[PDB]
Amino acid sequence: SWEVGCGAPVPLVTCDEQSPYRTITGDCNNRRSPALGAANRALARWLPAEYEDGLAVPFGWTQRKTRNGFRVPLAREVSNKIVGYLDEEGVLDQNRSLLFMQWGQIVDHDLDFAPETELGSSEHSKVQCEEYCVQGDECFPIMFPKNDPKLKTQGKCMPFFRAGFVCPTPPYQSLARDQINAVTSFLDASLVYGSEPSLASRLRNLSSPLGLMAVNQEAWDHGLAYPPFNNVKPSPCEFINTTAHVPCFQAGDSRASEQILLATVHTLLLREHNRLARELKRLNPHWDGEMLYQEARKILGAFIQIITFRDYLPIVLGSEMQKWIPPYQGYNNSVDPRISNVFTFAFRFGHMEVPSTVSRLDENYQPWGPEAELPLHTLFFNTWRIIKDGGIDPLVRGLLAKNSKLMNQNKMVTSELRNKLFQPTHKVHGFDLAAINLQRCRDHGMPGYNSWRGFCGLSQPKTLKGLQAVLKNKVLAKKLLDLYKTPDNIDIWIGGNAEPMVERGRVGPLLACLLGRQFQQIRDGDRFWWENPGVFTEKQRDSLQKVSFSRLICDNTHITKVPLHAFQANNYPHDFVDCSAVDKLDLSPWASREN
Ligand code: HEM
Ligand SMILES: *[C@@H]1O[C@H](CO)[C@@H](O[C@@H]2O[C@H](CO)[C@@H](O)[C@H](O)[C@H]2NC(C)=O)[C@H](O)[C@H]1NC(C)=O
Ligand SMILES: *[C@@H]1O[C@H](CO)[C@@H](O[C@@H]2O[C@H](CO)[C@@H](O)[C@H](O)[C@H]2NC(C)=O)[C@H](O)[C@H]1NC(C)=O
Ligand SMILES: *[C@@H]1O[C@H](CO)[C@@H](O)[C@H](O)[C@H]1NC(C)=O
Ligand SMILES: *[C@@H]1O[C@H](CO)[C@@H](O)[C@H](O)[C@H]1NC(C)=O
Ligand SMILES: NC(=O)c1cnccn1
Ligand SMILES: NC(=O)c1cnccn1
Ligand SMILES: [Ca+2]
Ligand SMILES: [Zn+2]
Repeated sequence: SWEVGCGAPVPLVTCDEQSPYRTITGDCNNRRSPALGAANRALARWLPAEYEDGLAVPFGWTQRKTRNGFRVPLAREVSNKIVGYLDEEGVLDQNRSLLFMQWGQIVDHDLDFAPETELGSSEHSKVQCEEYCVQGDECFPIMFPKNDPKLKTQGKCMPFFRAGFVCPTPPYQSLARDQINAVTSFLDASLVYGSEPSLASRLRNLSSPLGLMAVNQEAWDHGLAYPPFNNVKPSPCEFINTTAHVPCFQAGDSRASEQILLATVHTLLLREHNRLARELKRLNPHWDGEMLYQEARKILGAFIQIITFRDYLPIVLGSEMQKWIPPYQGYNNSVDPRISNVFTFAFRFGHMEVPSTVSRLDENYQPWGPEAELPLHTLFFNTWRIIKDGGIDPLVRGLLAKNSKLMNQNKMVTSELRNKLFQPTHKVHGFDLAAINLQRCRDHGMPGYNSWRGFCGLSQPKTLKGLQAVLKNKVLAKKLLDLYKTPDNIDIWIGGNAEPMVERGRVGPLLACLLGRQFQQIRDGDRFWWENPGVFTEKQRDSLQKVSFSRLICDNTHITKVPLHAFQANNYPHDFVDCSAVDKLDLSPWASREN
């Protein structure tokens, strides 16, 4: 097949072609095909899309239309029967800090975003979907099954709107609908700087030639910076607290304030850029603002890349790490660096790592105040708890000293997310992320579980007994075929997450393959990979070699006590050292001599 380049893409892109820095949009990374990995293009299709009409209509759209002879089960019913659980006791990951979960969200937000279609500014279908749960066009409501408690308290459905797609916004009819990735596929700190020129500029402080990112002028964190407020209304952060009237933050990625710990991590990264830009000024007084910004940006990008590939991915992929992401061999322009559609669901393994509560901890890493621990749901789009309740330091301590939730075949997604999710423009803490995920899978025309099993060279269970063996769980496999009459129909998100975890990892074989291939690609096909010869000097690379999330915390908060290995489960005071013991980023090799 179909047009090799479908329209509706801004075409005003010229490549500098010698520029030592990334573009904001990701264009110009690949010299032979400059659009590859650029934001606001179609997600890559590793396999042909599968829609009930072969083109755009999701499986589950037409009641009579089956998938492989069987009706697909309601997303909310799969959620109720499989994904939910009551007892939060014993669910915590004994050897992963809460930061392990949080870094996952960060890296996802750097890589992909498929926003809901708009097409209704004065839109009343925004209410026709909300109010009356009537399916049509981009309204694809998540209907409650019979016996669902939400049917008694929340009406007939949860509203759900189909993801935006390429070229025209209005549906096309000859080639399979392609969803948009609104951010750059390259791991390049686009969640900090934006993926659009329009946003990247607003985020910058262009009042002073210091190459700084703009900061909050209203509020301060004991002399430390907050991100600026997004002053546009209606704002969901103001909504969740009428009295507080504290807006969401404004970051390079719009999702930054979805939960307090994500906002917290965005705060750390913004602080890091300004910290870096200041040092780069001392070393190079002659560098103008643009050079400073670009050079600090480039450093942070390297930081994110190294933390992700050196510290994070090995403890996600475990034994599969080396199988899918071998040691680096240089840049390869034949590699497609685009995030695939399926990856955006594969990376949602993180949803089962999120615990039910968030804690604030004082300087002895003990409960900060009388309500130190809070239910996760009271922290969706919550910025006031940061500004009016002790800044980000007590939250960072929690990130270090508390555990991620462990994925559990019996206890998949906490009810803080599965029953009490809050969504913007929507008013209640009554949504289901798991149901959303499944509905979204179908929205995006995902091939089924077995198609992806085949993709990864894995066996394709056809019977209850084959599925029991694959999952090593009789009860779970029974529930899955009871709902999906065949493992061919099992939505990839639940299928992949249902598999037991690989040795030393936190995902199954199917996911490790989908994640592994993707991360291998975003590295190998990134012309500005930090370790690609020429991007940095060798001396610079030696300096970057010693970055640590521990150091990031020390440099950018008033925390003085940190663990060496921030992602493993660390207990205070034993596993914690003084910041003085922690390697620092030696910026001296960035000194640029004139004469
Ligand atoms: C409390 C923490 C989290 C919350 C509240 C949250 C919430 C959400 C919501 C509401 C969506 C949009 C779903 C849709 O409309 O289709 C989403 C998408 C997503 N989530 Fe999370 N999430 C959290 C943590 C994580 C983590 C830890 C990871 C990975 C480690 C992750 C990975 C993803 C990915 C890949 C998407 C799709 C992004 C895209 O559009 O490409 N999330 N999440
Ligand atoms: C943009 O940068 C300028 C210059 O750093 C900021 O203005 C200064 O603000 C500081 C607070 O850090 C005040 O104490 C001074 O009056 C200013 N200092 C100097 C040396 O001029 C300004 O706040 C920044 N604007 C934004 C939106 O971040
Ligand atoms: C919304 O935010 C306000 C403002 O911080 C919260 O009010 C604080 O809560 C307790 C009283 O219950 C006190 O410790 C603070 O001094 C209060 N401040 C003010 C100005 O009242 C309030 O609890 C929040 N409400 C919700 C629903 O989140
Ligand atoms: C805890 O995790 C790290 C890897 O993050 C590993 O080196 C260590 O052996 C783990 N401990 C156990 C008991 O599995
Ligand atoms: C470069 O990428 C192509 C396409 O993915 C791959 O087939 C090839 O083996 C890679 N080159 C090297 C030297 O690994
Ligand atoms: N973690 C996420 O991918 C996410 C968080 N908040 C809104 C949308 N997506
Ligand atoms: N889906 C979300 O939770 C979200 C949060 N903030 C901006 C946009 N989307
Ligand atoms: Ca990116
Ligand atoms: Zn302080």
